[PDB]
Amino acid sequence: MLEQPYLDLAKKVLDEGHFKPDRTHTGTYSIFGHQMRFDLSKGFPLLTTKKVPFGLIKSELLWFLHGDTNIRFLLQHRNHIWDEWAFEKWVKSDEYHGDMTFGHRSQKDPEFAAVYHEEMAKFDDRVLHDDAFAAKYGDLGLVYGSQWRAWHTSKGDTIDQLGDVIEQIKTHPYSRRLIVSAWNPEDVPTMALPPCHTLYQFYVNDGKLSLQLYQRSADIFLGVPFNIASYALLTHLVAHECGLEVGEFIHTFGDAHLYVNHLDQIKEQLSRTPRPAPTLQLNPDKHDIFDFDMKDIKLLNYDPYPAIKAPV
Amino acid sequence: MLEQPYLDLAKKVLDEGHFKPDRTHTGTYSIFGHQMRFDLSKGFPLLTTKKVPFGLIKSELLWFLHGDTNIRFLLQHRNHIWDEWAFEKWVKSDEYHGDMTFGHRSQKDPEFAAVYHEEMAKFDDRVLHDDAFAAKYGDLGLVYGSQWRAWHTSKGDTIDQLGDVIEQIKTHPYSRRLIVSAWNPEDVPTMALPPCHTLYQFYVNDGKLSLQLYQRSADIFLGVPFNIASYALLTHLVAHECGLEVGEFIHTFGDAHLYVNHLDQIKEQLSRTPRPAPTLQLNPDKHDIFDFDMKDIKLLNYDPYPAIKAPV
Ligand SMILES: Cc1cccc2c1C(=O)N(c1ccc(C#N)cc1)C2=O
Ligand SMILES: Cc1cccc2c1C(=O)N(c1ccc(C#N)cc1)C2=O
Ligand SMILES: O=c1ccn([C@H]2C[C@H](O)[C@@H](COP(=O)(O)O)O2)c(=O)[nH]1
Ligand SMILES: O=c1ccn([C@H]2C[C@H](O)[C@@H](COP(=O)(O)O)O2)c(=O)[nH]1
Repeated sequence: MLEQPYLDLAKKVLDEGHFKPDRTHTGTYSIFGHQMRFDLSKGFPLLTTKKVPFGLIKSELLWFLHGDTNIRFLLQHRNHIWDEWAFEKWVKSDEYHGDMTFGHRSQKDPEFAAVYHEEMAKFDDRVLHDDAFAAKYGDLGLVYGSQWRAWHTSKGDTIDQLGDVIEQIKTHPYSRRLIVSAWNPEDVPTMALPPCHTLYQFYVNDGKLSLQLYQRSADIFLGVPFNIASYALLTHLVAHECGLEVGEFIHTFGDAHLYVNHLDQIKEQLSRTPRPAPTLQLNPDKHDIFDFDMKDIKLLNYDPYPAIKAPV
Repeated sequence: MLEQPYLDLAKKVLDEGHFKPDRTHTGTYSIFGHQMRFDLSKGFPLLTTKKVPFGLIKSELLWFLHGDTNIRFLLQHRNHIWDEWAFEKWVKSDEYHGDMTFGHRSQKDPEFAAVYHEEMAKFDDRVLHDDAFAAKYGDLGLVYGSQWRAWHTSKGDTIDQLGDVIEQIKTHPYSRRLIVSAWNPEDVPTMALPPCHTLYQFYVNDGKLSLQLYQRSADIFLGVPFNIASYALLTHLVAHECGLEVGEFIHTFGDAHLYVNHLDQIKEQLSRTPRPAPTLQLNPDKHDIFDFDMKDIKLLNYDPYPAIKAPV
């Protein structure tokens, strides 16, 4: 089935992954160098064996395509994926007045949830409405929207990296230079998340357009379900904006790890029988994907198994 | 055998690669997304089925480790690999006095060879001796020595990208951030070769150190034999300078192509029976690899088949 390379990659890390400590002081079971491919013409690979909310994928991808780095856009699409990183520059802030030394304390103490949630909804709210606050605690700076569409140049000017390569696909469909990169050597030593999705490159041969991701690091239970979808989505969109048909998404990993928290959750997923894969319908009369809205992308026939709850 | 993933990757591009035009207006047979791995503890993968001069590999890698971008160092190690790109800024030069509109004309007319060679040895020579000329026509600027060790920062300062990550391996052997990148979005639109070896990242688990290459583009007959060696060499060196043992080299491709010139040459190679793989002996009392010289790296027992001549 379309999603079987995931299940395979989750299995193989179980069966032969070696133990590895991490930045997080949770353990992991880990492998270096893996490649799964997905023939995007046989359907769309939103995993069926575990529910992955496509709505969350698309808003966040449309955030990136817009060159936006503000938690606000996300927030009016009921998308909280990036919420904690904005809250953090808030709880540290010199003018903060409310105790969140906070992610390490989610499950850790239930009575935190109350006043975490309270102080987190009290902040989401005020990003939504109060512009000064939003401009200040809601803008995440150097996350994929800037790297892709406004990469901070050395002359202080700003490069439209992704736009430029789409022109380049329109124009020189065959070059092997069709690279968008999110790895800024100038920024990775001191930056909240050095990007996991470090690079990708497009490729065109005889009608179809494919994309490969180099992902330096992959939480296989939480991160990879979303990650595969966002980047297969990206491929379709560009295929679309360029009039090409879609071919492959290739997912390449450096460190592909299962957290030790996630051991039971994965085995459970692994008993689930995957279901026929949904189809993606992009709106056939709009092409300038920098101009897509939620309704321009629709997912026919996703029939997932239930979500499996997971210690981040 | 150690080199069989090459022979496999050359075979697979024959048997199922699709036709593809290129920047060069030669044809190619081409595939997107491939991964071969090499267990560096079972020997060193200098291909045995075709002669690849290790001397050329090491001088050029020591050029890179030095942060050098001048054809001169290379030239005093009898290494002409990078020669043409320096000659080019010479033949264009406003003060040039000798007709080379030149690579498209190698085999094209034999009587060119005479006066190409003549005008090329006349230039190599004068890089070797005349410093002003060398500082000017011999320095290639933005090739791997600067990206790796002096990456041009936006404050006009210069980042020691590779040095920094080696410290980081010494210091945080487990992070999945151990990335050196050679892709400068600010520079790839107007730069002679946007780099083929776009990225790599190191990885450490339980004693061994591995490296993965993302190569955007690979001439499978000419480029890949050298490429695998240079990057397996890099892995050993860093394993060495960090006291780790060596584990894997993983070679990841975007566009892996066989030129149509190279069709006969490859089939021939494919009849050759590979031989047991040489061993690499790094000098066991020196560790600061930014300080290696040719004699600090030795190759026990390379027993190659003859070189196969090839239209670049
Ligand atoms: C799965 C995926 C993919 C891309 C980006 C993200 C995620 C994700 O789960 N999160 C995420 C969502 C929620 C929380 C929390 N709490 C922490 C991280 C992402 O930022
Ligand atoms: C194989 C390999 C690897 C890395 C870098 C290089 C090569 C190579 O053959 N050349 C090369 C050598 C000679 C010529 C010519 N003439 C053109 C290109 C490289 O610059
Ligand atoms: O889109 C994402 C973002 C983050 N992670 C995970 C991978 C790692 O387990 C974790 C920590 O990041 P690093 O240690 O690799 O920096 O974040 C993902 O899986 N997918
Ligand atoms: O180390 C190298 C450098 C260049 N090439 C080849 C790959 C392509 O066939 C050719 C042209 O480069 P691009 O078209 O990908 O830019 O150079 C290699 O194989 N190895």
